[PDB]
Amino acid sequence: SSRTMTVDTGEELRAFVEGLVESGDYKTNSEVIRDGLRLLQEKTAGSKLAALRLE
Amino acid sequence: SSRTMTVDTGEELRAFVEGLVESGDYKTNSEVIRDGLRLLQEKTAGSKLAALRLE
Amino acid sequence: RTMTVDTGEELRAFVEGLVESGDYKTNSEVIRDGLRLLQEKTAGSKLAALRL
Amino acid sequence: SSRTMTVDTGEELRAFVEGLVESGDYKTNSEVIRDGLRLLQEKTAGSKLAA
Amino acid sequence: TMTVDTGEELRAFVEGLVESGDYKTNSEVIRDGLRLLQEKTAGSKLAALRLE
Amino acid sequence: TMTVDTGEELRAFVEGLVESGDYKTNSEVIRDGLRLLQEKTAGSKLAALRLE
Amino acid sequence: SSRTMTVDTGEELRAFVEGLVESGDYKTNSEVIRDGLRLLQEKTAGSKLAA
Amino acid sequence: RTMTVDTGEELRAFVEGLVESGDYKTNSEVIRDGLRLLQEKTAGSKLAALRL
Amino acid sequence: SSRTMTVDTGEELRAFVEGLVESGDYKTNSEVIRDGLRLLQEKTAGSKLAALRLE
Amino acid sequence: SSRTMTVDTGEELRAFVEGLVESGDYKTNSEVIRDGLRLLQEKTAGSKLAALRLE
Amino acid sequence: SSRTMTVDTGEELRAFVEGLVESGDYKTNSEVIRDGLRLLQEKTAGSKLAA
Amino acid sequence: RTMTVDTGEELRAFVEGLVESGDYKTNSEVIRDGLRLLQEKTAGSKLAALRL
Amino acid sequence: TMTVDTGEELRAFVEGLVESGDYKTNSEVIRDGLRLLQEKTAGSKLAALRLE
Amino acid sequence: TMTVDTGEELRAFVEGLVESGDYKTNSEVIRDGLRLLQEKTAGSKLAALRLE
Amino acid sequence: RTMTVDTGEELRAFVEGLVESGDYKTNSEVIRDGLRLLQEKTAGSKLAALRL
Amino acid sequence: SSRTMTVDTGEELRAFVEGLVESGDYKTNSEVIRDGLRLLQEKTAGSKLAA
Repeated sequence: SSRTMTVDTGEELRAFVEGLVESGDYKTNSEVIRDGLRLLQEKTAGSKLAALRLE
Repeated sequence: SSRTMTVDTGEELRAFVEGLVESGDYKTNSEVIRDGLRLLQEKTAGSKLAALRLE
Repeated sequence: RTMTVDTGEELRAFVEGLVESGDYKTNSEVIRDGLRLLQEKTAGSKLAALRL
Repeated sequence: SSRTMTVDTGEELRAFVEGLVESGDYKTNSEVIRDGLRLLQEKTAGSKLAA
Repeated sequence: TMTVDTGEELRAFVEGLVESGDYKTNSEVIRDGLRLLQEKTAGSKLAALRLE
Repeated sequence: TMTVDTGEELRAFVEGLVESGDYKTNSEVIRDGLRLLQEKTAGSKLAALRLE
Repeated sequence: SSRTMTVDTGEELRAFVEGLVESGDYKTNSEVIRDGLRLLQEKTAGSKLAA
Repeated sequence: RTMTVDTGEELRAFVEGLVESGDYKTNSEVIRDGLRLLQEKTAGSKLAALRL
Repeated sequence: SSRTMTVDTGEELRAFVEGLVESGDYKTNSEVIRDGLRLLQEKTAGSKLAALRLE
Repeated sequence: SSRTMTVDTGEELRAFVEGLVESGDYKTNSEVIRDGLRLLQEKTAGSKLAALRLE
Repeated sequence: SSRTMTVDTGEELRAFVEGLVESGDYKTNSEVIRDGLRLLQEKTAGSKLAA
Repeated sequence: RTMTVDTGEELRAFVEGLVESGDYKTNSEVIRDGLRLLQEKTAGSKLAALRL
Repeated sequence: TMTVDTGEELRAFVEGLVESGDYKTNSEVIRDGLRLLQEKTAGSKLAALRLE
Repeated sequence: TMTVDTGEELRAFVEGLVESGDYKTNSEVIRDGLRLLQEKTAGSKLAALRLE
Repeated sequence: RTMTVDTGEELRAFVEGLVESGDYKTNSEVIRDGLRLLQEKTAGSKLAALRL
Repeated sequence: SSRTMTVDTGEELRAFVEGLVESGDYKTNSEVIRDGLRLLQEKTAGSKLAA
């Protein structure tokens, strides 16, 4: 189930991620990245381009 | 400007990310992660909890 | 049945303030309410429909 | 105080949480509860009752 | 018929609703809340998922 | 604390909610309904008219 | 059965109804109650519970 | 206090079916619910704002 | 408070009005006309042209 | 095609109607009443209670 | 100036207008044009360009 | 083809101001634009669907 | 006045609009498109950012 | 290709769009307007009525 | 002025199909349209407002 | 064919792109153009014209 990767987010988006961990809304940097991916995943699923690429 | 990190996304979300690179909508895995973070960033900014934590 | 979770201190403070407001009786009630929101959001999600 | 919490979910809500972990979108049971707590937090913040 | 632990802020909310005069009894307020919850439950995407 | 006349269809609705397991007690269901009603009341334009 | 109904509104709801009649948008107390009943009827018809 | 209104037969049948469903206890409860909807709609209306 | 008028609605809209009285949702033809006027009144009030004509 | 009726609108709604004729948006009182009925007709058609009464 | 206007609608738009009159919802061709002018007036008033 | 209509003075003033703004070339162009709005609104209307 | 390269599919679109009879000339169609673009531009949040 | 009477306010609007630098030529602006009009036309309920 | 970008093959195919449809004249026109969408989305974004 | 493209943006659109890169949300000019192309792609896919 586990799987790591190393990404370049850049400094500003890294600071965004650390701020979210600092707030305690998320436990780890990975959790923040996963929440962002889940959000992008929900947007991809319901996108008209996914509905188009299906038919 | 550049800044890397290593995250655990897990297998299923990693497969989601690779599918987006495979589609050619994105060039790299980092680009996908950055797009997800930008999306989470826009949601955080306009969230009523950011407006509340401000005042 | 019971689940042991790491909420962190800040989210615990959020949970406890919901309890002291009186709108919830217990910490577990607040969590069940949060899980009901997520269950409804998950079920109605476009990704829910796509996976089926 | 504690960063750890033991919650009476009942078997059905527990089965819901374990399913999201099985689906691989969440890594741990804890991550699922935090996601639902974040939803509730945003809702209570933007509630007209909070205003 | 039914006895429920509301806590006293929720009791105050209900009594305030009766004091406004939009409601006649405490029981009317609880029925209204449950009708609200019943409508939300029925229209839930998760109730659509379970009994489409 | 509070005793309310729900009628028995409303009782069945509540018990069905407890039977689903999204809720632990009948009291939790009524609290949830009242939180729903409390949020709607507070956000009412009429509550904005009375206490803008 | 009856086309007539006697309703316990309480003084505040009664004051609301008499105000709409005073405002001239409604002619009678009855017209106000029918307007509110029409609202409830449309809501219950289009309720997901009605589906 | 009590008001005597002409609802007509069909709207009475609507009121009574709401009562037999059990979601409401009395005919007067159904009417108060209808008047609460209209009060909220009136208060939030653009014509409400214009008149003040 | 009372005030009558005689209007030409035409046949089709008259049939619409009578159908609404027949349904019992309304007691009289006047009630139907008044409900229609209240609806047109609420639309006029919140119309951007009423907001414009004000300033 | 033509068809008259005499309605009691009351004073306040009559003043509303005359104001709309005075503005020149409508030529006659009948036109105002007809516009109100068309509006109520469109609302009735798409109402869930018309969809329910159909099935 | 004039309360009367002669408009080049073309046959298709004219057929649209005569149809609304045939349907009985409008009494005259003029009433139809005023209804469309009222729509345009509301749109131009509430246009962000008008702000 | 041509239609002779009674617009009244005020609506004529509205039509003519649209022409002097330059967004429309002729009085008839403004009217055709108004009729296009009404045609689209009519076609999409719930009463359009009901009649068919 | 103005000469523009539309390409011939866009020319066909315009001529089709004139053929429907909702429009009288090709120029009317282009004016309508530019009014559409003018309204969108004015209401743009970016036009609000530049000239709030 | 196509020559159109825009009037000079509409010409100014187009040239202003080219002056902003979001657009390169006057022709690009007109194409953009026609794409806007083409999308609105296609999605029209009246285009759904004619070619559902 | 000119910018050299890595679009990848698939997005190029998307750009070129937009050009062959005739709705756009050049590959650069398609890109400017994409950048106008992003500029408008950026300017209106809640994060735009927060940063100022 | 080419994965590379040279685009006439003009200085203003170029300044817009370089600004998003300066803001650190995007790493490269290319990433910005792909983001805008993704927006256009979703819009054209879900266009009623595409249906």
